[PDB]
Amino acid sequence: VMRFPNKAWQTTWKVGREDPRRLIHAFKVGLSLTLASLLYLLEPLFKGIGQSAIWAVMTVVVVLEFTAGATLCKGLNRGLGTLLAGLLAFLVGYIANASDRVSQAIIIGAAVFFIGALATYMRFIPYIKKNYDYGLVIFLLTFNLITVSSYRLENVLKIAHDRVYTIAIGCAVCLLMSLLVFPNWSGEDLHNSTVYKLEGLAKSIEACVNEYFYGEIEGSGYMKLSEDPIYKGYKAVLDSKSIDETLALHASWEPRHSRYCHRFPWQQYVKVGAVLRQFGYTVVALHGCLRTEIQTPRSVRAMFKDPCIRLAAEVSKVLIELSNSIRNRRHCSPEILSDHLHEALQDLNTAIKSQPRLSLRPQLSKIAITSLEFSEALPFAAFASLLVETVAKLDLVIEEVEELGRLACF
Amino acid sequence: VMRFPNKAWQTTWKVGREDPRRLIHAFKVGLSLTLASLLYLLEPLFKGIGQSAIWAVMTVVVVLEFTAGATLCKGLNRGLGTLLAGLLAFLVGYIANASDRVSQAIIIGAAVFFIGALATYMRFIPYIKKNYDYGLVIFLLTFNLITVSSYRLENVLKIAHDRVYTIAIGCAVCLLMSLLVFPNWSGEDLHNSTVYKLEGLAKSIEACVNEYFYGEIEGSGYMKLSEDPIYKGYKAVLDSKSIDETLALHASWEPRHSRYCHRFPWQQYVKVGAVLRQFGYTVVALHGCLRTEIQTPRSVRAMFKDPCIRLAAEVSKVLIELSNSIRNRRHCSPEILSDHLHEALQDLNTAIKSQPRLSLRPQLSKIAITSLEFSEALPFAAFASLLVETVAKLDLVIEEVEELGRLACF
Repeated sequence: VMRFPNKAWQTTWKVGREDPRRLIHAFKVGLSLTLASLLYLLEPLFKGIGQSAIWAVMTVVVVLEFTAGATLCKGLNRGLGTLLAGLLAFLVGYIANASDRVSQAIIIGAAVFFIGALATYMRFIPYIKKNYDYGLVIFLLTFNLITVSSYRLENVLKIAHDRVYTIAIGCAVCLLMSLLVFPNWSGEDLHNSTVYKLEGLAKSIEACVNEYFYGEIEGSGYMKLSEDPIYKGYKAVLDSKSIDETLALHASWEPRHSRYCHRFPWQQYVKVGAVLRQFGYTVVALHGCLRTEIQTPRSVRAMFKDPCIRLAAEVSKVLIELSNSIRNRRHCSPEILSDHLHEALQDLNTAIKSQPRLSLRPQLSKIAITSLEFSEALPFAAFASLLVETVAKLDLVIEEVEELGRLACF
Repeated sequence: VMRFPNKAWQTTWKVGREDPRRLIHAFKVGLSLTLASLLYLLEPLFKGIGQSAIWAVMTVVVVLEFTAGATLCKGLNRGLGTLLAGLLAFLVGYIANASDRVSQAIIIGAAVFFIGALATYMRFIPYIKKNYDYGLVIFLLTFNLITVSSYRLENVLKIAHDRVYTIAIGCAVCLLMSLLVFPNWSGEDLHNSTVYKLEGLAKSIEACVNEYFYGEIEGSGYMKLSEDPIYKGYKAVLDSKSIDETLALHASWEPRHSRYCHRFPWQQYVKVGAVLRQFGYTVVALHGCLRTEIQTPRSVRAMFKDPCIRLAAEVSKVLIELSNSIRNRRHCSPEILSDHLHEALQDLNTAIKSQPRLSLRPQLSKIAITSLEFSEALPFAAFASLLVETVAKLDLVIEEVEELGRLACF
């Protein structure tokens, strides 16, 4: 326990060093909250609206999002959600307070119940559970907080359309401190997520072909994929579907057209993200192939250290020449795929041709498998087939990235 | 657009048919919200606390969670979060209102700012972004809503420790309508997530070995993995890490010991979930192997339709005999791994022995690969190696599930 809190300093700097913007965004949100709350003192003038200041702070806490685009997409989304909920609440309240006491009680109760049922239900729907989840958490909260105002009085509507002015001051501070201070344009954050994916995926292929051929120690059963920086690299391409999707959305939903880009192509980046997702499924197949129970003997696995190491180096070289292409906004070399790549594949083909033979509770199945003369190099043949499928996927990725370029300025 | 809303009826029943409990939980949350809000009318007696009723409703909306365990884990978590935030706010308020006007303004502003900075920052930390995210969203909201009370008056503390009684009525309704009405004990929801994983994974292996050998049509490049029910099966084992982790937590955090289970083993289920995650990485390697660009010829792929189909059938049979074992609470047959499995592997080995040879913009790399005489059956060799690694992983899964049984009553 002594080292738990201080050890946080190591978790905290990862957030710090991995990305410095998060610090700037935190200081943003802070200065925004404080500037909005400072309605505390300014009430004596400026129309005496300082009493409702809290709402400005809450608005900054709900609308302001890290990516200046996101703080506008969800901004408008939470806004209509709350406006729709408020309209429904005002409706149920006007229909309420209309019949006698027990009548209004039954109507309010049935409305709140029906609504909450529907609300949690929709919460279960996985279309609006991870995204637009705020669409029903806010919906329900606003609706109940307005149904409670129904009972009190109707001058509450007056005071609400008054305090809308300060909720607007809060929204304006959010908009400003998100777009015109040190914005994090989500578009151009999906213009760098791609280069990160490509760089990390090249790193992952190189590191995979290394930890297999110059094996740390051949035996598998050491730990979870998470600890090794290889998973650090290809888990992104594993799960970035939603990330890239929401990024492309927010970006398309961002105002800046100073790109001097004929047509804002923030969908082609999702195309490239999908191609990379497929390439990453392949790389994950690789990393699995290096942690199998039935494993090829190191010795028999040595005669190939020559060809596939070079082949993986060429795969990573082409992937990195693509990563430089999205980052520096230039189309790839026509001959990106090298004569060196084809030479490496020729060499690997030859290698395949040369020598073409190709208390404790113990594991019963492994014994069965290895007792059978299933080719000892069969796992390696699987590895090599996966590596060659990687080489093939390279062309698909190249075509998609070049279409991307042609789509953007590039 | 005409068919968009009605087509929701198809999205809605999936939630309905996939699991009926969600309906019962929705009606729970609804009856709870309404019963709490019904403080509206009961104020004339019962100590006249009906004015703050809203807070009971909000408490039911925040604490009540689908899994009776979760509504207690996050319940206590959100509670100390809000208590800590309230303590910090009362501190900054007492230190506030202590110096003169501009002094209190500067202190309140610096406190709110510093706090929001820290809060959004911590929000970025991915330890408390997906889980305990409510730990900082609530933290910040409560802290600001208490800093706004600081300015008003100190009798607010009186009224707050009064309205704590009705927030307690709300919490009690949540606790009751979550534990003693139709509870969804999260533990025993991680006792069925396992059987679902195993059943679906057997289905996935069978369906994979089928869509390759009796290929729909061999060519790949049809669509995203998501549409085919195979991804429906193995994406769970892909991403269930966090799901199983939080489930085991909540379960360990559940009160019922009527299990008559010597020791509540809600970690061994996570062990089994990890073994299944590895098995599922292998199955994902398979499904990749059936959607490769470089693909084995169907003809050359026919001579093996005999052995691996039987081998995959035996893999799925053993996986399903395990799924029945966790579901019916009995240890597996000592000889779960069949003589039929070993016979299938012998046959596949023989098969490997027999015939041991083993405007449009066109894709340049594929041409290079297939022009080279890389073995046409090399992709199939990779497929077979993956299938045999599956057979091997079977023993690991068997050992983990049997340890599980021995851990629980079983």
